Formats: sequence, C-alpha cells, structure tokens
Amino acid sequence: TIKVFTTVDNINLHTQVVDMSMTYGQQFGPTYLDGADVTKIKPHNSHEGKTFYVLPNDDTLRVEAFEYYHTTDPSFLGRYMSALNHTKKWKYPQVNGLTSIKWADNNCYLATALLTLQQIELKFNPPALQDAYYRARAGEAANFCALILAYCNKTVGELGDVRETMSYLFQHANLDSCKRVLNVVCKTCGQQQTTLKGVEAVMYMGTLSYEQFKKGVQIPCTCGKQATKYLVQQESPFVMMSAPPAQYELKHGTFTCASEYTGNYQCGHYKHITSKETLYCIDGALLTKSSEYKGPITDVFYKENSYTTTIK
Ligand SMILES: COCn1cc(-c2cc(-c3cnn(C(F)F)c3)cc([C@@H](C)NC(=O)c3cc(OCCN(C)C)ccc3C)c2)cn1
Ligand SMILES: [Cl-]
Ligand SMILES: [Cl-]
Ligand SMILES: [Cl-]
Ligand SMILES: [Cl-]
Ligand SMILES: [Zn+2]
Ligand SMILES: [Zn+2]
Ligand SMILES: [Zn+2]
Ligand SMILES: [Zn+2]
Ligand SMILES: [Zn+2]
Repeated sequence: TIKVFTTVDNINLHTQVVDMSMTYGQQFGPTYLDGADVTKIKPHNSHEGKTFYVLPNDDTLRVEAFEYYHTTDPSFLGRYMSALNHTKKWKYPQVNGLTSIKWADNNCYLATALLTLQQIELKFNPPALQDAYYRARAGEAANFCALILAYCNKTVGELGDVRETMSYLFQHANLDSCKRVLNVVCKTCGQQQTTLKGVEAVMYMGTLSYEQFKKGVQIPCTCGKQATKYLVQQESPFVMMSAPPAQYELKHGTFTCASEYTGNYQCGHYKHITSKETLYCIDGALLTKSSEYKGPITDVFYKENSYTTTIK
C-alpha cells in the first residue's frame, strides 16, 4: 500500500491509498502521469507521492473539473493528455522576445496563434487557460498548446486554421465589454444600424484593412443590390481583420501582427509577421528582418481602445 495524490486540476489535491496488485484503472479509472496513461499500469515504488490526473468519478472531482476547465465533456481530459504527450516534446525557442514553437506535427498554425496571443490583450475565462497562458508567456508553453488543441477539438498533426483557432479561443475569453456598431446604407432600403458584442465585435471576414472597414465595404443587401457597410463605433482592445489569402503589403507601424499563409487550401504553411522597430518574420524557430513586406496575408491584427467615426 502506497500513498499517492489524485487530482483534476493540480490545485485541489486528494490523498488516496493504492494497492500494487491492482492497476490504476481498477482503483481510480483512467489515470495519467505527465501525459502517460497508467490505466493499464500497476503501481510501482517510483509511483509514490506523485500527483496523478484522473477522470472525474465523484461529484467533488466533477465540480473541480468544471471550475478549472469550464467544461463537463468527459473526453476533454483524455484529448488533453493525448496532446500534452506531444507538446511536451516540442521546442519553444525565444524569438525576438516572443515564445515560438520549433516546427513539428504541422504546428505552424499553433505557433502563429501563440505568437499573436502574446501581442494582444486577452483574459481567458477558464482558470486552466489563463494559468497556462501566463506560463506560456514565461516560456513554458507546452500545457497551453495542449489546452488549445483540446478546446478546439483538434488533434496533434491535424491541419489547423489560425482564424478558426483564434475564434475558438475568443469564445473562452472575456470579451463582453467589446462592442462594434455598424451601419449599412442601401439606396432603396435606406440605412440600418446593427450592434455586435463579444467575439463578433473583434473579428471580421472579408477585408484585411482596418482602414477600409472604416471607409466602408460593399456588402449585398436584402433587396439584392450592393450596399455599403462601414464601422461606426468600436470599443475593444484589438480587432482581427481576416480575408482569404491574397497578396498584401505590410507597412511598419500600421499594424500589430499578421498571419501569412502559403500553399494549397488546408495543406500549406503559416508564418508570423510582427511590427517591431522593423518588420520581423517568425517561421517557427527562424527569424528574418526586413523593412517592407509583401506576401499572402490572411489575418491582420490591429490595436484599438475606443473609436467613433466622423461620417454622418
Ligand atoms: C491553391 O489553393 C490556394 N488557396 C488557399 C485558400 C484559402 C482560403 C481560405 C478561406 C477562408 N475562408 N474563406 C472564405 F471562402 F470563406 C476562404 C483560408 C485559407 C487558409 C487561411 N486556411 C486553410 O487553408 C485551412 C482551413 C482549415 O479548415 C477549414 C475548414 N473549417 C473547419 C470550416 C484547416 C486548416 C487550414 C490550413 C486558404 C484559397 N485558395
Ligand atoms: Cl463556461
Ligand atoms: Cl469559457
Ligand atoms: Cl496597430
Ligand atoms: Cl474555399
Ligand atoms: Zn467559461
Ligand atoms: Zn509526439
Ligand atoms: Zn508529435
Ligand atoms: Zn436594399
Ligand atoms: Zn506547417
């Protein structure tokens, strides 16, 4: 008989006694240790006082699991530990003061998302996400990347889209204060004003230029004719302008960071462009400096606080 620790959040810990003759699965159910599944493994002398992750089997563990991860999905813990076993072996080099990822298992889109998150203001609602967010900013980004995969229902090696990944993450962050007021003007129907909140207030698909969104874009109307949609007010710490990959010029100082995508749809590669004192390009562990940039951009991130249009 050996005393061990079981947990669902590595915060609230529970002291259980274990027996050598029975595997961990017979006594606790699905059980993990640093990514390894010890469900089929019998306890060893080394497995003493160590902390084990277990699937929630009682109400205390079920409540603690939601308090930390904000999900009751029974597959979350398994999909999380399955990704963690990969992300712990990845390399996270410091590139231009930012934490990146050495390329492995098509993680280009994860590295681009991780680099973007270090440059925009965001507060995650699940304590698991926020804690790993902080640890990732310090350099230990293995747990954070595994959580991103779990929350996005993506597996290691699967090909991912940065805009879709950011969208999933935004829905797990506090964006209630974020407001976007738009106005569409039709020559026949008239003018109509709509107010967006939360994730819809920080993302737009159609154009890469925040300026063009302020000038107005052509959107078809209910009557069938092309109308003009322009930004009236914007109260958010940032905005994300997305468009299908097209050739675009990035000017130093006019944007925070951007996503470059080359290759065929769903099978291609992602690079990260950020606007420090000069334009930097981060391709995983690689770094190149240039004063100008023209290439296939699909996401552009801009800083914002409060904006009210001057058009009437
Ligand atoms: C030779 O071809 C070149 N080509 C490339 C493109 C192109 C067009 C768009 C786009 C998005 N929106 N639009 C719009 F039409 F709406 C279009 C987006 C991309 C890039 C960013 N993302 C992916 O390619 C991608 C998508 C993924 O999942 C999508 C499925 N979702 C679960 C729904 C998963 C992984 C990756 C890498 C590329 C078009 N032509
Ligand atoms: Cl929730
Ligand atoms: Cl949430
Ligand atoms: Cl900006
Ligand atoms: Cl398409
Ligand atoms: Zn939540
Ligand atoms: Zn691996
Ligand atoms: Zn791997
Ligand atoms: Zn109309
Ligand atoms: Zn790649």
